[PDB]
Amino acid sequence: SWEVGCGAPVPLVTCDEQSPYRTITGDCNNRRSPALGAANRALARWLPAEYEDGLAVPFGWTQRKTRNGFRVPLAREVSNKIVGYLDEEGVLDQNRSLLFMQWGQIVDHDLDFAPETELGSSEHSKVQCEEYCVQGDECFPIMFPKNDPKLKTQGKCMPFFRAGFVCPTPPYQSLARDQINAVTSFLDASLVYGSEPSLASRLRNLSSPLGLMAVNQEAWDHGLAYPPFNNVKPSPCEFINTTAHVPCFQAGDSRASEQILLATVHTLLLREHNRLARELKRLNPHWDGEMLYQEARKILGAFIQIITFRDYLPIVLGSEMQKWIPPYQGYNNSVDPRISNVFTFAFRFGHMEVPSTVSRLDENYQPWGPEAELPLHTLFFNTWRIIKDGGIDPLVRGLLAKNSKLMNQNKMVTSELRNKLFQPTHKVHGFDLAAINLQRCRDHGMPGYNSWRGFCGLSQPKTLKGLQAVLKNKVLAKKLLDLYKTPDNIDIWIGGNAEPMVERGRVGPLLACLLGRQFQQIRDGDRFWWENPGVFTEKQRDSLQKVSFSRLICDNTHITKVPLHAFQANNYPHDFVDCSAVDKLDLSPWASREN
Ligand code: HEM
Ligand SMILES: *[C@@H]1O[C@H](CO)[C@@H](O[C@@H]2O[C@H](CO)[C@@H](O)[C@H](O)[C@H]2NC(C)=O)[C@H](O)[C@H]1NC(C)=O
Ligand SMILES: *[C@@H]1O[C@H](CO)[C@@H](O)[C@H](O)[C@H]1NC(C)=O
Ligand SMILES: *[C@@H]1O[C@H](CO)[C@@H](O)[C@H](O)[C@H]1NC(C)=O
Ligand SMILES: *[C@@H]1O[C@H](CO)[C@@H](O)[C@H](O)[C@H]1NC(C)=O
Ligand SMILES: [Ca+2]
Ligand SMILES: [Zn+2]
Repeated sequence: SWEVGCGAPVPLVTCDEQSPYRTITGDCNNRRSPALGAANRALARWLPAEYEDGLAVPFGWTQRKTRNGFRVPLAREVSNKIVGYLDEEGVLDQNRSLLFMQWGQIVDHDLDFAPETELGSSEHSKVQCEEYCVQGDECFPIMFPKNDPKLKTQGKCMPFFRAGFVCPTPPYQSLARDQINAVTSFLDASLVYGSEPSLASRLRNLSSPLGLMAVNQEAWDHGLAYPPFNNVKPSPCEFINTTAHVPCFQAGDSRASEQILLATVHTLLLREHNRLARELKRLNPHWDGEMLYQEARKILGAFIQIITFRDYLPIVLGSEMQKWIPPYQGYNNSVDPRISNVFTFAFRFGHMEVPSTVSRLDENYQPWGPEAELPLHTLFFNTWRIIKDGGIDPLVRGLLAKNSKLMNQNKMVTSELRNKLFQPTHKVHGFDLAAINLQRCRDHGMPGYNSWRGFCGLSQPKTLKGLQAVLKNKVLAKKLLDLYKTPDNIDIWIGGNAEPMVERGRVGPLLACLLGRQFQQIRDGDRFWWENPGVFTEKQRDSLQKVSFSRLICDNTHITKVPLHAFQANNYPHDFVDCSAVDKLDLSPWASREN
């Protein structure tokens, strides 16, 4: 097709080839092609990219250039008309805890990140795009439709910058533009440890030979650790509160502080690593720091894998689970473990699971203080509410006792995200995640809804009436066809999420196929999959079998009352048990005999 190995990634990689541990970058996982699944490479293309010029320009870039004979509608107009809603009453998922939404964001951050291009440290373009809304090069602003309230209060557009792409960072015109995945495709806790050697080391505590991750020295959570602050400026977490001056955290993944409950979950996983490394020291006093770090890292990675595949994916995929992710059959080196470009949009189904508020709960799981419940938007890049307002525990209780938002054809994305999103370097709580998602679909050259329907062996509606039948919704289908004149033009993010949910699941048939295929691949094609014979010992695997998010909480907070099944909707005190009833991770099988 085109250069089979296009230039400008890191070349200085040598594979140990016998190391019992994953690299940080993901390289060396697949022995026959060591770059597969490695960070900072092109996202995989399950289907050829679709750009208006066939190479790099997104559909919607040139006003006259149609898609299949029709103009593509403004991202912000699709957002207003279809995505938005007013009434938060009744939107909550009766049988999914708030943790269910949160774990999805965690897994997503482990698997993919396509960062915005750089090309201007001294950049004024950064200001030309934001101030003047003039589209050029990497600046691809989201223009407001006429009648948009933001036009009255926010100017002519929301700034938006095109995703980074492989080889040159300046645009290339021989083959199709490929966006970068900056994190490791393997489900491997890279959101905790980093995907770059440079970060992985800064995150570590190399002052003591105990294999610990560095912790905050400024602040403590009633004797429990926080992540270290990221001390680089300008910091958006300091920006959102001038007076508090609390910086964002520094985790293995840069997005850790985007919202308080993500920072919260990252805090729990950091604690788990240090806890694991302490127990591993007790059992093996002869183990050096590097061994301790690696062995703890490897345990945490298995923890993430098991929670994800045993607890999370079955309640996302429902009846489709078995169809796409059959019981494990061992490592298959013929499988491409790379995250596909389309998956990074498919996994965005989580955006419709996010509720409008976040609660802090006390020991009786009752409102913690007068302002117990807060609007989600005041919690973007908010670390001060953690450090200066009771720590992680009240937030973890809310994660357990409150519900995710239920996806709803008439109520897709809360205005907390739709109208009030805060983006770093940008000053207002006035962005639209839904518009961004749609603009990004186009930025990434996504094939349309029907191309993916075909990919998944599903019917391809061509008329209003066909789309009504597929979506089981007359009003939604009319709105979609009014804006997109053919279902062929419907951006995949909105198309996939518009479909009614499969039995015992939380996504439609199209998404279950795109997600199902991807997760099957990341598992089957991972040489370090926790259940691949030889990765762990059989005795170790028996111990790992009993990990639970309930136990993670017990072990790493001062919560003593937890539900057995943390992802379902649980109410206190009935669905909650004392931690003493909860299975523990038995680290005995990690005892390594020297004599
Ligand atoms: C704030 C945001 C969230 C919570 C309050 C949130 C939540 C999720 C969940 C629950 C997801 C999956 C179950 C999920 C997936 C992906 N997101 Fe999202 N998300 C918040 C905010 C953002 C923002 C901002 C972005 C970047 C948008 C852009 O295109 O510029 C974002 C992205 C993604 C994403 C793509 C990641 C990538 O590969 O680059 C998901 C797979 N989220 N989020
Ligand atoms: C910024 O953070 C500060 C510091 O926590 C918040 O100020 C606190 O707010 C209430 C008063 O309404 C008090 O209970 C705290 O003691 C205050 N501290 C101080 C130093 O004033 C403030 O509410 C935050 N501001 C914003 C805009 O989020
Ligand atoms: C490094 O580990 C030592 C020993 O456990 C501890 O005293 C110190 O606080 C740690 N430093 C960081 C930055 O985590
Ligand atoms: C391994 O994966 C390849 C390609 O994805 C597939 O054709 C083959 O069936 C797989 N092997 C097994 C044993 O499933
Ligand atoms: C709640 O969800 C779980 C799976 O998470 C399922 O087993 C159970 O039947 C559900 N309850 C109801 C009432 O649907
Ligand atoms: Ca990863
Ligand atoms: Zn305490």
